[PDB]
Amino acid sequence: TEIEILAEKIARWARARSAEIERDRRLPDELVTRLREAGLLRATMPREVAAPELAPGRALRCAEAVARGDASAGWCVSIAITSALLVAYLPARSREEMFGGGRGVAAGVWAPRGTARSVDGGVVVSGRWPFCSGINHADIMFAGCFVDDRQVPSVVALNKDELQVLDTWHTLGLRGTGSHDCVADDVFVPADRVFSVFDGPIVDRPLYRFPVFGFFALSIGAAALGNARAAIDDLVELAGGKKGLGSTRTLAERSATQAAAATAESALGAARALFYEVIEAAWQVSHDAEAVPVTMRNRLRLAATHAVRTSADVVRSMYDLAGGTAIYDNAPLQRRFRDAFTATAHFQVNEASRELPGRVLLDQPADVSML
Amino acid sequence: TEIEILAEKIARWARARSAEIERDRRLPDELVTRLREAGLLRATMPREVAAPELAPGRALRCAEAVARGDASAGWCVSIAITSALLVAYLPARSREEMFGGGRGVAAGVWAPRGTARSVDGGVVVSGRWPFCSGINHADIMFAGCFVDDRQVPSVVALNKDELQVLDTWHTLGLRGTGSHDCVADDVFVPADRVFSVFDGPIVDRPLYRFPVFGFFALSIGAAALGNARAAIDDLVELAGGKKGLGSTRTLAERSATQAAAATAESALGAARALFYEVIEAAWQVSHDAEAVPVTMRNRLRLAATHAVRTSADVVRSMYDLAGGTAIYDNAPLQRRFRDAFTATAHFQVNEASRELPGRVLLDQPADVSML
Amino acid sequence: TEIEILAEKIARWARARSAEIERDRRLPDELVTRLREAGLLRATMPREVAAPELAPGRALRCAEAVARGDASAGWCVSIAITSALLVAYLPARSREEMFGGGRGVAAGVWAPRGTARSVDGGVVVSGRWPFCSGINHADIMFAGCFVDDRQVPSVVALNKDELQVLDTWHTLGLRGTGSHDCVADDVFVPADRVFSVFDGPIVDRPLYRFPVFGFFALSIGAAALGNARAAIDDLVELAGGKKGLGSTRTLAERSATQAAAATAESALGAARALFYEVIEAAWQVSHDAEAVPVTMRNRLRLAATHAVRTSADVVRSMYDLAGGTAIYDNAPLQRRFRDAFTATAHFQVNEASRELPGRVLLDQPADVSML
Amino acid sequence: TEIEILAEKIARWARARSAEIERDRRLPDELVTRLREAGLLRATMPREVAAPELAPGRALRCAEAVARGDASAGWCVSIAITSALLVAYLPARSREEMFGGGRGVAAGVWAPRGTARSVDGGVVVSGRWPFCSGINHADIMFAGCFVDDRQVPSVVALNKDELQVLDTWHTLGLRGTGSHDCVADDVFVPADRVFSVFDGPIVDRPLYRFPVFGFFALSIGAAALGNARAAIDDLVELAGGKKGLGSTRTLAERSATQAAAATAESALGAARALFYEVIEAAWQVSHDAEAVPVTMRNRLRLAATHAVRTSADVVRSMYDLAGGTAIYDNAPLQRRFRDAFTATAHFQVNEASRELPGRVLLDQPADVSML
Ligand SMILES: Cc1cc2nc3c(=O)[nH]c(=O)nc-3n(C[C@H](O)[C@H](O)[C@H](O)COP(=O)(O)O)c2cc1C
Ligand SMILES: Cc1cc2nc3c(=O)[nH]c(=O)nc-3n(C[C@H](O)[C@H](O)[C@H](O)COP(=O)(O)O)c2cc1C
Ligand SMILES: Cc1cc2nc3c(=O)[nH]c(=O)nc-3n(C[C@H](O)[C@H](O)[C@H](O)COP(=O)(O)O)c2cc1C
Ligand SMILES: Cc1cc2nc3c(=O)[nH]c(=O)nc-3n(C[C@H](O)[C@H](O)[C@H](O)COP(=O)(O)O)c2cc1C
Repeated sequence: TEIEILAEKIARWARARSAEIERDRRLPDELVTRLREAGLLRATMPREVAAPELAPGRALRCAEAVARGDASAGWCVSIAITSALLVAYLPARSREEMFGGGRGVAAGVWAPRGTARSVDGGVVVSGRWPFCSGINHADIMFAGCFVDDRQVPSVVALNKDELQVLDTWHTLGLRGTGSHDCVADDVFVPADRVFSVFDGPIVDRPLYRFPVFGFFALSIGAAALGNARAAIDDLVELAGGKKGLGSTRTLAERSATQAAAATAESALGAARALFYEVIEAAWQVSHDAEAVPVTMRNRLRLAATHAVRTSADVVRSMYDLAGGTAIYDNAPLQRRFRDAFTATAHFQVNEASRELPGRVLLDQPADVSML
Repeated sequence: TEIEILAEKIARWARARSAEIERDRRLPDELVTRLREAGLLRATMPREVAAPELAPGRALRCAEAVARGDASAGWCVSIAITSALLVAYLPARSREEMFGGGRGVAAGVWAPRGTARSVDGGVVVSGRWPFCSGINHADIMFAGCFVDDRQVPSVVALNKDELQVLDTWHTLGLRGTGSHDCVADDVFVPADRVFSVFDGPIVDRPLYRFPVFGFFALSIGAAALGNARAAIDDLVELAGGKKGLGSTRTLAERSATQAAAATAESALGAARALFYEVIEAAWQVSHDAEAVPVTMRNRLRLAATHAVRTSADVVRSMYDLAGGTAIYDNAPLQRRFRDAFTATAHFQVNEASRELPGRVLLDQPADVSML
Repeated sequence: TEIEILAEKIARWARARSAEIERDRRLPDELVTRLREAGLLRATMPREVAAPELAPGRALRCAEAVARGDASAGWCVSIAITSALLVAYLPARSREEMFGGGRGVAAGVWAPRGTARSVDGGVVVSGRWPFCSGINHADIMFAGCFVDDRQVPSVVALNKDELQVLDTWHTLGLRGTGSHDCVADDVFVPADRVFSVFDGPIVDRPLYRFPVFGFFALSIGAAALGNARAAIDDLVELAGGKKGLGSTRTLAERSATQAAAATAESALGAARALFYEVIEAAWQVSHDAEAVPVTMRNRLRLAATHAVRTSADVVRSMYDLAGGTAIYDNAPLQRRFRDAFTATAHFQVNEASRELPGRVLLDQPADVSML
Repeated sequence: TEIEILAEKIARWARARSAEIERDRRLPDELVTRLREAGLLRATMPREVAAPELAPGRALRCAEAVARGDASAGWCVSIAITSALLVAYLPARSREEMFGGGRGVAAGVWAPRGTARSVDGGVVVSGRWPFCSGINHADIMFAGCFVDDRQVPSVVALNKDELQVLDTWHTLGLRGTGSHDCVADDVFVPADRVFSVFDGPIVDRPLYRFPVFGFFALSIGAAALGNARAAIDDLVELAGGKKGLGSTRTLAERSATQAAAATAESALGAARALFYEVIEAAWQVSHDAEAVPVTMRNRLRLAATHAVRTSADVVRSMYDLAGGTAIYDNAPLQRRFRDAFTATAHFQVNEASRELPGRVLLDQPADVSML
């Protein structure tokens, strides 16, 4: 059966375990198992490592669907399928070592907080990376660093078991993502596990032509969109039956509630429609000879930021409409709200991420290397 | 050639004549002729009357494109292709009398301000209708009215001939729409020119299964969306070279301008994407045996209203960014701003039009006869 | 010596204990003692009971200043000084029994969830009331109920020790307010501990002429306004030295941060200025023969709701500006944000509370008995 | 007779003539006479020229009251009383020649668009200044320029006589302000009529210690605030009796109208309270030995910008609520809306004018010479 069908069954499992996911700040072993068996943690790795090489719009749709069940579970998918793309940047040898025959789930932090000095055979890298989503269930972490004098950063492929995982993920929401800090202490990395994203993939097929920084941003949008849909579902369910003490008209019988529901539904539908429209436009040209153009990359970053922010606006409105119900820890809207306003802090999709795409639109000078 | 190509060429003619359109509060005869030649003022009339019977997504796209050239010209298309749908509600006799062989352009006011007495072979109708967009170049006006005792309103097909057109269209914007008041003074209308929208079309093909009230609302969305895209285009052109003669930065080099352009471009792209998504979903089920369901109709009204409101927000932001430039009558953004904030007053797509679609979403009792 | 000065000092103690306040969901005994010794938990009780009978603007300024140190502690003041007004509604006998000689701290839940049936010399009452802020440190709770089958509700003064306090206050924010649910089970209340707010106070001096429902709503605004000032203070402190990449381009040096700081500072200051302006206008006419008029009462509720919502907007903007800093449990802004978005759920100051003051502004029929 | 009472009487005369003011793009001679006789066009000139030397809060209150009657007439007072301040910067001779014995009304454009070559006796200046509000009824225009090669601009006091007034004020709103372009062509100006605002006033009394750039900005705030109050007045009066055809309600009987009326009224009241709060605080320290500090100047610019932008938001909400009524030229709200969205373009109070006051709030390096 198609992976989208699988994803939508796993969403329902994630929803059933969402209290435990939050409590333990990690996915239960058997939810991870389901996710692994459906191919969703390696969906975007290349064919050579026994992986679906799933088209980006389908993969992002899967992440959105899981996020509707539970934002943290969906985010773990987003990060796993973004990190998975970097498997296509490794020389065949190290790629086969780490992900061959269906093995390897990847985490990844882009911030180049490592310092790598070169030695015979590779480099020695040290550093501390926060926000290592999914590290609890990943084998490998792709981590950013600077090698020697070099001013353009690099990526090293690290084994989790060479790293120290620090218990730092004490957060408003997205608690189940376990995005703890990781520490490398003079870890040796063979040369064939060091690469530069800017040199581009070794596996040169359309999935890896799709803008890689765009995909990362979109994956955060997929998780936020699915979370916001769940929030509208929560409010609609509550509003039919929620009755005042004094004024007995239900929540749903208030014209303001009706206006707000309509406003939120159309704002979310708009953001989601732009999201998949720009993904498909970029997927089509990822099949062409030339690099996907700056114009197209920009459209992906515009839509991803718009999706995360619109999603936060939608969840905030649903939370506010629920009033005193939602302030309590037992209320589902509470967690959607907390998760929505943790997702907005991400650097790829915050308010500041609108400015560079504005520069591109206004035909102003712009460093678009990471667009 | 495709009618969409014709539409974009007519958009550039409308743009070139936009000052005269506004000054005269009417489209120039030559623009009407071009519009008429391309089939755009009758695009959605049935095959029988020598008309394209154009699919709704294509028709609405043409209106959007003309509105990019000039909002008033685009609105005229919008109202002509919405009124044209009612040609499918006329018995074959009156239909061929008024629209046969390629003749007849329609205007239409839905507000049932007419008062109609039954007589032998028809009715005699009186009333005054405002907002008769396009009456300057229409032959026929479909007008709402109540017949005798009835609580459900009806529609009469009137010849502009029998009508007193009053000079009342002195407005902030959409001046070229000439949406004057029309008066009927004891006008006899034969019975085969009286019908009820609620009894459904006579021509029972998919274009006329498409929700007719939803089409009306969307047509205003189309005009607003096209006008908003022109406003962004105006700002981007202005900001390239506007330097405040007090600082060392053009307008385009200010971080705030960049953020605002990106916010507006993504908000518009999202509204447009939703607009055409729901039209295509409704278009598909318009081919099915059953009437298009309330759920589908609701999405069209949700997206129509979101498109007009978002469009206004977008134009307001571009107007504001342009500062002291835009306050002057010679500035293109001034007119986009005036037009955008005339379009928002329309009853199908104002803030109040969110409430009923909200009642539908919260599964509350709702009169959805005109959804 | 001046109670405003004491409020400031107690604010800084509340801030030093804010982690413990949150952890324990109650104020530490020693902070309660400070608050008691300053007169802040009884500041608005009549002078007959050895209380300051403090003017409403001074009392509300004290609540706001405590809230700046810690929102929950300030909220406790707000609810204490609002409930304390009802001491003026008790017959002199029961008033000296419960509050004589400086004794008694009051809590109060207005919702008439109680059912009371008249028996001999009084009533017996049962019910469950949520949101009993401060019950951990109050002796008396004023609880709303319906007596027999009257349609206008009454208030019973209950001893906390006759109630069952359920552990239900598990919430996004305002954790230290310990606003648990309280249950009465066939509690007997003597008749001179039963009254109706609508019959007016026994102590007929200006403080008790000041609109009582207005005071309650304003007390929520005072806590939200103080929390919001602390959020801005938190962001300004952080923004000076939050450096991005791996070196210097601080958060404070971004145009958007500057524009956002300015927007928030003027919005808060505007809300605060309207808050104290309407309090002082109402204070003056509370000295006149007639009841404070509906027009004045209305201005109080408009200002209170504006203060709470604007405060939430401010805190949300400061939280967002702080990005990945604020998602972590050790960040001050996280708690301001959680607290700000618990305060907004309160029924006196939520978005729905705009509608009735709107009806008064539009001179529409309105039931203003609880304005 | 107190000047605030004269102002509020003159407001009703301006109201009665507002159609003529807009048609002619100038105040009628009879209105100018009333204004001149009340002392409002010279209210802030020093005592030595037979002027009230009116405290700034009283002056700005008068400007706000006139703007409520008609925004353009209020704007004319705003500009006259801001320009009048510069009479305190002239040496005693030419103050006497230009303004002595109660003569002289001043206009003023701060933009240093003039180029002044020094000669014997003074300078020769040429330039073209847009936005010369009130030039139609002013005798003198203070205009910005650079003298020789200085980097700090200067001000010349020009007689309208020696200027070409060009007919360029064709604008969305504020039409009555006749803020035309003025051209100086090799105009000789005695050294006596050349000064730098930065050297400070010659008349060193509190009114001229009050921040002069702050006063200019606030004066635009006063006009925008008065205009916004009139827009709410317009709406409330319309909404009592506006019933649609099938609305089963008036506009006032809709929940959304009520909530919006209350939102707009509190937002305006908040902006107005902050406005006069910071004026009074700045007025107090204008009596102290030192210059008014930067933190105080900053608060005036914050409040000024918040007043103009909030006023625009208020007028847009009232316009939108009025729906199809307000689109027509005969609708009072239409002109309030056009005027409100003309005033927002002013450089002292646009969105960009939030950035410098943000830099002061975040204690960032800032050029505060024109704050
Ligand atoms: C819940 C959450 C999870 C995140 N996960 C990642 C991740 O797996 N990889 C990554 O490069 N960034 C992730 N980020 C964003 C990073 O915070 C970012 O690299 C950086 O620390 C932003 O802070 P700065 O202003 O100091 O540059 C995540 C953010 C959030 C809020
Ligand atoms: C109606 C109106 C009247 C104005 N009057 C004046 C004036 O009398 N003196 C002045 O220095 N600026 C005045 N301005 C300010 C200009 O509009 C504003 O500076 C301009 O939009 C910004 O120009 P810049 O980009 O070159 O800095 C006025 C603005 C408006 C909208
Ligand atoms: C943190 C918090 C504390 C509150 N404290 C009180 C209180 O001490 N007394 C009171 O009448 N309401 C208080 N409220 C308001 C009540 O929460 C509100 O009346 C109740 O939830 C409405 O319930 P309903 O929707 O079932 O009618 C508080 C609200 C919050 C969010
Ligand atoms: C520029 C403009 C053109 C319009 N044209 C039409 C039209 O051709 N047919 C129609 O039924 N409504 C049209 N409307 C909608 C009207 O705003 C609305 O039907 C009516 O004015 C108000 O009815 P009421 O009395 O119930 O408020 C138009 C609105 C605008 C702003």
